[PDB]
Amino acid sequence: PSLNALVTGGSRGIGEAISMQLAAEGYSVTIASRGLEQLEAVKAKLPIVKQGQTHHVWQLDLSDVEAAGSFKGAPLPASSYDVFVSNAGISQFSPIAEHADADWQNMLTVNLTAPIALTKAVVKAISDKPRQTPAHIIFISTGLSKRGAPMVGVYSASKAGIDGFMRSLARELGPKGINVNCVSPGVTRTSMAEGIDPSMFDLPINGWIEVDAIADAVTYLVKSKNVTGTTVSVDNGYCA
Amino acid sequence: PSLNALVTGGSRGIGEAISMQLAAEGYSVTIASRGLEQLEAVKAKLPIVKQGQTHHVWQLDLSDVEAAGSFKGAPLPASSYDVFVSNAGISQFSPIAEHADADWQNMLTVNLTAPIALTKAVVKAISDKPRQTPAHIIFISTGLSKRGAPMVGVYSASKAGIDGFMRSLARELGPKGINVNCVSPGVTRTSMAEGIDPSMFDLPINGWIEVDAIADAVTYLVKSKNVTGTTVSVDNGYCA
Amino acid sequence: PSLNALVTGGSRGIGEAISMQLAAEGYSVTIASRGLEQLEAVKAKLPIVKQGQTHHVWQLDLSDVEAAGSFKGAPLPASSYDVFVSNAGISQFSPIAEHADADWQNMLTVNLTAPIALTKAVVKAISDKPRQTPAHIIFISTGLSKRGAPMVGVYSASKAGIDGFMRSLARELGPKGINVNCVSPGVTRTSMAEGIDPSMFDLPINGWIEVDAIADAVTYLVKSKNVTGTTVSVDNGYCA
Amino acid sequence: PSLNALVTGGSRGIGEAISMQLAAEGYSVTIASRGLEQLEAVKAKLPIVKQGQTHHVWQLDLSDVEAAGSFKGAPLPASSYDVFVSNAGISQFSPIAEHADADWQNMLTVNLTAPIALTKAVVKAISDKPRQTPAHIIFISTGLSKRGAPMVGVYSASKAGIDGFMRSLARELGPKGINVNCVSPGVTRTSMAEGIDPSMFDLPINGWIEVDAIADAVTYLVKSKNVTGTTVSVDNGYCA
Repeated sequence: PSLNALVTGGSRGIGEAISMQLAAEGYSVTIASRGLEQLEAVKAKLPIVKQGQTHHVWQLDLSDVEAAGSFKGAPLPASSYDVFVSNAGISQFSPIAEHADADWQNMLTVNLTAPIALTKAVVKAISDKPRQTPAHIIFISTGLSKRGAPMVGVYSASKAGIDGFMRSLARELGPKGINVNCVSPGVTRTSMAEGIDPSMFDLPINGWIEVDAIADAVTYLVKSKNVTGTTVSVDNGYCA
Repeated sequence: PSLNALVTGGSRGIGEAISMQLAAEGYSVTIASRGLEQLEAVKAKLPIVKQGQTHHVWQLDLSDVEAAGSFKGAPLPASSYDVFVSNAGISQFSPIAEHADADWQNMLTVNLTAPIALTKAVVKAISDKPRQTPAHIIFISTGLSKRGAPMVGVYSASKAGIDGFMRSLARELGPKGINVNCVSPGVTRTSMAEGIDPSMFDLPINGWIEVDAIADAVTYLVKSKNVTGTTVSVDNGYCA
Repeated sequence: PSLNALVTGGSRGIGEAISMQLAAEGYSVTIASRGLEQLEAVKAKLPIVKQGQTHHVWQLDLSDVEAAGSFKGAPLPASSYDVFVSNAGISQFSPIAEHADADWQNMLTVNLTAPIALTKAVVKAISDKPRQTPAHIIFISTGLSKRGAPMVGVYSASKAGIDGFMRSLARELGPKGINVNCVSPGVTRTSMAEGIDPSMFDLPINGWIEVDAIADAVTYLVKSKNVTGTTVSVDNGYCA
Repeated sequence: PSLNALVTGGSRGIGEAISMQLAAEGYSVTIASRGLEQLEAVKAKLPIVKQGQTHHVWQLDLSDVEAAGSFKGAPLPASSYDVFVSNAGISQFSPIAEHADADWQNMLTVNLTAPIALTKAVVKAISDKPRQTPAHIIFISTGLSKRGAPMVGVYSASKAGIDGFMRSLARELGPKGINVNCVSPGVTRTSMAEGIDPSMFDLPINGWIEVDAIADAVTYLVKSKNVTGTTVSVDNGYCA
């Protein structure tokens, strides 16, 4: 009964929270990102609550679309996964006129192109497997994909892309028993919010969101059966 | 520690399941609707898990806006509530041209005007009360408020109105420590599904939604603190 | 060949501008609102650009749902109309807790209930008339129906309800040759914006919108035949 | 006084229609795409209505991001443009599990990465230029960016990405006198719709949309000054 979950960006931040909660719920968590020693440290702290439950690391750089799509170096085959949380990502703030090409192109690759490739691999491997209860693909998006802001043009594009991907995959994959959703965080207390503050946004709830709140939404989704094609916004009201 | 939750339409269907789950979580639930025999029956089954937790019935016809706004006959004052779930509603299916005025006007009053008056009362009563964590106002909407369909003009209008109200209230009330959201069901196995069935719709997930799936989303929201101004859709991909 | 258009709130503001543009385009315009002498003054100024074109006035108080729904006092029967622009409206700013019941209830009736009744009457009268090109039903909404703000709960709910109504009517009436849309103004230089200012909002385009710009969107829609179920937002980027 | 307009994909289909309309309105039109002889044929057919109006061709493959971002081979400097319509695009229908990588990657690049690069070049060149009325950037998106469908995962992602870009840029660039919007076509009678049919979709208006209808929305937007951050949907109801 321990099912496998793949969580990109599980070495820190929201992805580590997500991985922690899924482990406490009995999932066997594969965490994937670049920083191998950090992934090892997280893996060693993920709880073990069920017989058979095993956690894994995958050193994967999402700049490398071919590696992502081919499950290069992955500890388990793509066919093993019942849950895929696409959480890794990069944010860059710049006027579009001054945004260095190597940077925004890299961000688009990590945030959109590599997730497409990973999703394709997982879907190919699991579409026709029999299941009692739905598999789950969950993308971590951002309030910025739905409400525009200055200086985040390509970032917003990348995540809006994910949202459109999600909607269409939900329609495609519902009849195969795969449910597909986004969780959309607001300003969360992670390294990604170094140099920004919740007060620069027009927020109904004026403060920081903890990583726990984002993982709570993921856990809600993974436990659900009738939710697909949607976003769950955990954003202190930003998109209101 | 037992907080008070008001659930309109708590005597059957989705409202019964929401009441059962809030009660399991420790809330003292007041259920409000017309049918006194059925309200007493549900009250008797609501879980008691915390010392001091007690449930209540309120015989209330939401076509009487003045009774609703003044908490006429209520067991507790509006000031007592930390959760209000506005669930009661009527649905009518008709070409607009043939929709009897008395019918659509009563549906608009139950589904939108009465919830505005209830919400006013609660907000006036609780806005300045000190709270450690936010109070919750949660409206039960429908997929039809976001994606149009034939023969549901006024039903859609009433629930889209609720949505609009929700988003403005979330902006207004966030600084007062009240979070406001909608949960949007799809075609769920209730008395309202005399008339319609999941096959009439093009659904990513075929089949009926059970009432507890809708209540799961309400439960998730009540336990959250960083979610406001949103819809949680539990619709089998209807709005995807 | 002068087609007939009905514009509620034609006596000043947006509705006057809409009436002026449709008259310059050759429509025979019926302007409806409470101020009969004001309506007569506007009708006397509406351009006459071809033979057969005639304008008309309707003294109509949208607080009276039955008068609206029966076309009481209308100069032409509902069957005469090819274009219906639902423009008249009231806005009220208040904290929900302090919003006087007679005021918000009247605003809900003028902005939502009366328009449903007018729309029913028109649809009943023209649904089965043969048409070479589509008839148009166009509601004037507001950016606040899509992006929440404080102090506008019931105003927002009324206009969001119009949006929901529009989307369902577009689905119901497209196969009958009636296209149904909204135009959504932002802060426009009318009597409604006395005491507010474009600067209170967080606008990409920081200044006033002239009533001409709203009318231009209505003109575009009335000449269109493949646009239905949509909002055309003319809001200086409010909803961006 | 002929303003310049850049139209990608101006050799056929919607882009040809847009170029024709802008040319009849007095714009000097640069049409850009791969097929040079086809471009020259269209340029020869573009109306000349005004002294000073000149049309131009640019051979540009949007699979080459560096070419696009550098204006390689362009007839005029990026600083010459008052209107940029990003219309070129590719659609591909496939189950995601079977969607060839070279195909979906090239689609993403032509639909999203290369328009980002072009936009960057235009914005850098014109941001600080003095203007009496706004410049316009217009992206051609699709109903599929907003309402999911099976077999169009990456296509939808690419266009939803453009929508997210658009909303961010509208916020960024509004204060610079640049308005930014999308036009969203439905099933339109072009080479992209060979194989697909309006009857495969659940349409309020069951028929083909002509290219003229899409161009009419573009024309409306180019003549507007208070519209930014929005989509104009010309989709026969698809998104309703």
